[PDB]
Amino acid sequence: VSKGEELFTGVVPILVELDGDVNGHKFSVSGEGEGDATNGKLTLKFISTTGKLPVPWPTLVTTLVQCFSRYPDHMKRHDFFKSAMPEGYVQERTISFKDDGTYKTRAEVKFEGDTLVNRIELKGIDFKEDGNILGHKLEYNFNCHNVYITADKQKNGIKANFKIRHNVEDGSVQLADHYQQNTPIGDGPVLLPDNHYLSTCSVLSKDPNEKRDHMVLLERVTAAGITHGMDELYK
Repeated sequence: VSKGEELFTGVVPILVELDGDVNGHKFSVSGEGEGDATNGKLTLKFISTTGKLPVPWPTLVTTLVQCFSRYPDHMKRHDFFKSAMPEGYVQERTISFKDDGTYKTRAEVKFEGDTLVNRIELKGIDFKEDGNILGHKLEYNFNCHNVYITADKQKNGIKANFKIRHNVEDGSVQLADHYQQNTPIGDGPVLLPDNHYLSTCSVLSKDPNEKRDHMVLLERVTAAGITHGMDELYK
C-alpha cells in the first residue's frame, strides 16, 4: 500500500552513526547490522569510537529504525515509517530522565543506496554526576515497551509517546519519558495512521571478541491496536 513498503520485503542492511554530547562529554557511536521487517526483527552491533561512553548503553537504545516494525497485513495502511521511504524521515525526540537530565535527539532515517541508514545527533544536558545515568547505575538489560503512535496531519507525519523503564542496580527504576515526532523528508504522499502502538522487545548482549565499549542488540517489534468492522465480535 506504499512504494516504500516494497523496499522492506527481504533482509535489509543497516548502518547507524550517532554523534553525542552529554554534559559536554562528547562521544561517537557506529553501528551495523540487518533488519527483517517481515518478522519485525533487527540484529545490530554498536561500538563507541571515542572510548568508554559517558552514559549507559541502555539509555541510547531507543535513539539508535521503526521502519523495521512488523505491520500485520490488516494494518498495512497505518505504516507511516515505510511509506516515507526511500527518501526517509526525520525523527526527533525529547527524552526526560526523571529526577535527572534530558536528551534531545534529531535523526535522519533513509535509504542510501541499498542500505537503511540512521544518522543521529544527540545532546544531553543537566545530568547529575552521581545520578543513575552519569553514575552508570543502570543494569545492562531492556524491558519490553509499547510505543503509542498518533497522526500529525499538520506536519504530514506522526507523533509518539511512551515511558521507558530502565532497571537500576539497587532494584529501583529510572524512568525516561519519550516525546517523539517524525516528519517525511520527501514531498511524496505518506500514510497517516489511526491510533495504534508498537510492541517492542530488546535483548542486549556483548561480543567476547570486541575490545571497544559496545552493545549487541536483538529486537522484535510488532504493530498492534487496529480493529476493523465487526471482526472482534466473531470470537
